[PDB]
Amino acid sequence: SLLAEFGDPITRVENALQALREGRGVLLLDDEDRENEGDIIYAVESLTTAQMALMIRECSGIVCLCLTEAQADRLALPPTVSIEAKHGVTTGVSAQDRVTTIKTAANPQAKPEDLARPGHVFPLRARAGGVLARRGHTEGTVDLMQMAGLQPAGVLCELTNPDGSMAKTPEIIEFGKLHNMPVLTIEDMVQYRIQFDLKLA
Amino acid sequence: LLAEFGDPITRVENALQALREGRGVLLLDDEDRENEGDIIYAVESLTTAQMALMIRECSGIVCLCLTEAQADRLALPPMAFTVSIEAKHGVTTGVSAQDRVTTIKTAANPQAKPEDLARPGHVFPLRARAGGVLARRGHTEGTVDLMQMAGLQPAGVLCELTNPDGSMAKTPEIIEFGKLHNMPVLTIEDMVQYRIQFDLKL
Repeated sequence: SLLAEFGDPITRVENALQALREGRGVLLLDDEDRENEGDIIYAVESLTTAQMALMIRECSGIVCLCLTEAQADRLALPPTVSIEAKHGVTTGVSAQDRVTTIKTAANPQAKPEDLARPGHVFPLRARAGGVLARRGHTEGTVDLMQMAGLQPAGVLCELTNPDGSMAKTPEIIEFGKLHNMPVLTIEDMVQYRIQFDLKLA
Repeated sequence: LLAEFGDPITRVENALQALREGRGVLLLDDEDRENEGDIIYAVESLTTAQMALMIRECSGIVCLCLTEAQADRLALPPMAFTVSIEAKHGVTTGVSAQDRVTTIKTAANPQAKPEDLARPGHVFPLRARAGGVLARRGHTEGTVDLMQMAGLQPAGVLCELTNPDGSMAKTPEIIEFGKLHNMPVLTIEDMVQYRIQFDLKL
């Protein structure tokens, strides 16, 4: 298979988790199909301006903040939503300001009044159960953070070739090599969680 | 260094002519050095390559600026939440430069119907106030006004220019970008003064 050289599914997940623990990004696909498009995922815990700058210049720019249901509830988000930190920003759209918004929104101590709407960051609620309930990249992002033992919030954005076409699996693989970002799939994550999160007795 | 693009009337005329030629322009509020600027393209001549440049160089949150009439034709919410749209047909995942252009052309089509568009999506439509920059000095109004003043389909796309390091391009960097890309730079104040002088009944 197209990703087989990079480890079996569980190894790909393990490698992705270790990259996140080290503060590095990963690349997420639905599965190994050649025509899949993919996302850069960063942990919010270790998110830097330079990472956000990379994400914006390499991706769609429509940067999504993936949150638990509990964290979105803490923000009084509705059950397109967009947000901006009330404080600590200027015009909201710079890489630094988006990181500020993201850190503010993902803070477990956050209150709704910490944010203004609308803004340049797009929050998304992960389903309870994660990829075992819904195979979305929103669930994938939050599950990865939880599986890595990190703050359960991550940012995602769609990798875009410079000519404006979306990066497909082959291009995502090459981007992963260039930027040393492990590539994994939602299918890999499901296989991992079925193996390690389920009761066996 | 804004005067390197001419006097304020020349700045408007050069911007209109660039748009007539299918080229982009850069828009600021006024001459203040701390202003942040946007790339503007006419929808009438919008290409995949121009949208690709926007996504590469700008915030990526590409806005489609429409007349009230066109936004009503699409049954967009009247002027808390963000409105976003996607072409119903002729796209795949919606987010590629080509797909966004398809969405934009679909939405700005003078014969459009509401069901031509799905919601949500990856293009962000904005209603320009009636009267344009003479009613509201927003970049949304600036965009639609420029198209109308240039005699074009009254729809344009807008996106905030970034610097390579993720910071936003302010006036000095906007000027340099304009030089490099042969894109006229102008301000909303230029446009207001121009329309006062030329767009009023005597």
